[PDB]
Amino acid sequence: AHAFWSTQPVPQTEDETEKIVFAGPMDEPKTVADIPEEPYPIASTFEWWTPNMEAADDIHAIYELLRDNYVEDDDSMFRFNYSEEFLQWALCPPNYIPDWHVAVRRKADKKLLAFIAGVPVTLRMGTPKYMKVKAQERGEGEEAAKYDEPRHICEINFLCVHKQLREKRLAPILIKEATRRVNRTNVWQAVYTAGVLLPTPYASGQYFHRSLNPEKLVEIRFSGIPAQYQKFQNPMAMLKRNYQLPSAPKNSGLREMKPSDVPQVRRILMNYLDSFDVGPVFSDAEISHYLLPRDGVVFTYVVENDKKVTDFFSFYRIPSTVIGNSNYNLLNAAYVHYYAATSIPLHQLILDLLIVAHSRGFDVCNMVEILDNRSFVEQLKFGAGDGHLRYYFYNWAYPKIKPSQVALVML
Ligand SMILES: CCCCCCCCCCCCCC(=O)SCCNC(=O)CCNC(=O)[C@H](O)C(C)(C)COP(=O)(O)OP(=O)(O)OC[C@H]1O[C@@H](n2cnc3c(N)ncnc32)[C@H](O)[C@@H]1OP(=O)(O)O
Repeated sequence: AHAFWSTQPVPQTEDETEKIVFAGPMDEPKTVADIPEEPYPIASTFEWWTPNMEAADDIHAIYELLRDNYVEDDDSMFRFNYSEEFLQWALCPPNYIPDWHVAVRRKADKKLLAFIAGVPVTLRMGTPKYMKVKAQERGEGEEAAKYDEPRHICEINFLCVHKQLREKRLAPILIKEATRRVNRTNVWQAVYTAGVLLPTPYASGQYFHRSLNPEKLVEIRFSGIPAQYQKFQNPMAMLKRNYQLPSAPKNSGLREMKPSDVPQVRRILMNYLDSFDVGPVFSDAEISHYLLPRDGVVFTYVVENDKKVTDFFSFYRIPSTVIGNSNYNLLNAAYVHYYAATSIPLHQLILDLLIVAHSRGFDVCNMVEILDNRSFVEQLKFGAGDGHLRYYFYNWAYPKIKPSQVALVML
């Protein structure tokens, strides 16, 4: 019984979602004129605040809110610690809209208490290929193709309410106010992810994790000793051997991506992403923004053969605070980002990612089974995680799809 989500333009049940066969909007059309001009009222001790993401002190305030109050694991042993440089990167892509970053602060002391972020993305979100096949059989190809044009929508992330203000219905008001500012911009759909189940995902993918420093991961209780290893005299020793990696990449031609690589990377990435049912469309400027190496934030390598870029991979860094371990205070996680392989098997491309990440000091490589990520899980010794990432749209009916038909990486 969802007091807020039952009022919203999202499919309300799995049964409803299972019956959706065409993509399109949920709400009847509205105009900007239909949308309230003023921010929603809130308690007189609080005020709305739009952070200036180009101000180091505002980024620092957001940083500290998220550091202390953002996503924790179920046992409260790890908490995301997105860096300030990461936040400026994720929040300020090309043509970002400052007003879509919505915060609540306390009037008296100006303390930041809650936050939600939206950024523009151009997303292909038309009817899935297989549903189009079936629709053509029924003579409904026109209906199924109606919304194939890429759409300029909002991607929502970083929803966060201070631990002190939880379960006080602040999150719905934040979501409503974000929806209002986005609607006032003449944007009517959003895409978001969450590790929890809400009404109603169009896709869900399990997390997988590739141990790079298994001794640390066991010590901090990220991982355990698999039971099969208890047959050994020194299980940890054999675990370290199992996960051992070469010290250098195996692909001749691998090097860091350069600005001059952007056009070729854009071409091979878009060729790949275009084969998925849901996926972003990136300009040169967005490829540069999201993939050019940034110290401590995003790491991107290309394979060059005969003076042509034929493959690339990227990963980004999010450390987690380790809560209450005597020997470690941080978990250094690399997350598989976008990639594209044309000259080599994908598992060989991602093996070099693991090797590079290990050599740059990362403890674990994480991913969700979107893109073709599932296809190399066994080959490269990823293990299944406890968590799933659910993909949602706001104001968009969408048929259920497998995560392997999703090509949008969420930071
Ligand atoms: C066109 C433009 C549209 C733009 C908007 C598109 C939609 C965007 C939607 C948001 C996309 C976010 C994507 C991310 O960032 S996902 C990550 C979310 N953040 C965290 O998990 C950080 C740690 N947790 C918190 O900060 C709080 O617990 C949050 C803020 C999550 C809830 O605060 P609190 O614990 O103080 O609760 P409340 O009393 O204020 O509110 C209770 C209501 O909140 C619903 N709830 C709980 N968790 C989530 C969740 N993750 N997405 C959506 N709704 C959620 C819940 O079902 C209930 O509604 P209902 O069950 O009564 O109906």
